Amino acid sequence: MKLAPYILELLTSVNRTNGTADLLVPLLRELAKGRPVSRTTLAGILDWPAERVAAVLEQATSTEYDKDGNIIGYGLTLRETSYVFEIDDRRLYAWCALDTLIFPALIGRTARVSSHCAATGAPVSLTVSPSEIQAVEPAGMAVSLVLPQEAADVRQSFCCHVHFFASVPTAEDWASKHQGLEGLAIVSVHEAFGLGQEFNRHLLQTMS
Ligand SMILES: [Hg+2]
Repeated sequence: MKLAPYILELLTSVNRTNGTADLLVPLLRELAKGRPVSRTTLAGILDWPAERVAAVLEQATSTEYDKDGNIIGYGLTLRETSYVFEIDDRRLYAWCALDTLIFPALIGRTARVSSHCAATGAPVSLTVSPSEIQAVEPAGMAVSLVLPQEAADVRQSFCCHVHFFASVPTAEDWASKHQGLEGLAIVSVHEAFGLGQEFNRHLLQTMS
């Protein structure tokens, strides 16, 4: 239940260059409107030249673009994933279970989150607000964690192993067949949410 290593490594992998955190929050808030985000829109919000925005994103290897070259994915995405993340009347998606717990606080909006247990396929859902989770169904929902790798693409090294599960026992049974996953751990969705809070606290402190 010692979570500092996860926080530290996730911060290091997310914070590739200066301005990343300054860029990320407004980007998330724009994406949350459910439409592709142009680099010029970001430039305007931030008061940066579009050239600088381009510089930041260049380092964010996993960033998803549409056929128009607009941003459609950076943690929160318009491209379908296993993690549905709805704000108001807009269906968005997230790259992993932990993202769904972290983003509402950064966006400042409540999200309806839904997915399926990675071990059993059972539907899972909850409401995530910037301060708390509610309507956790099933109530014993769990999350898998692994240790992020600093220089690797965050999706292939972290996101793809961070799932929701129907319960802790179910997830632990699943985990027994997943050795070599560095720092693989099962926590309750509540502990994962608390992890997200500490992550956010450290991330926001690095903003201008
Ligand atoms: Hg993720």
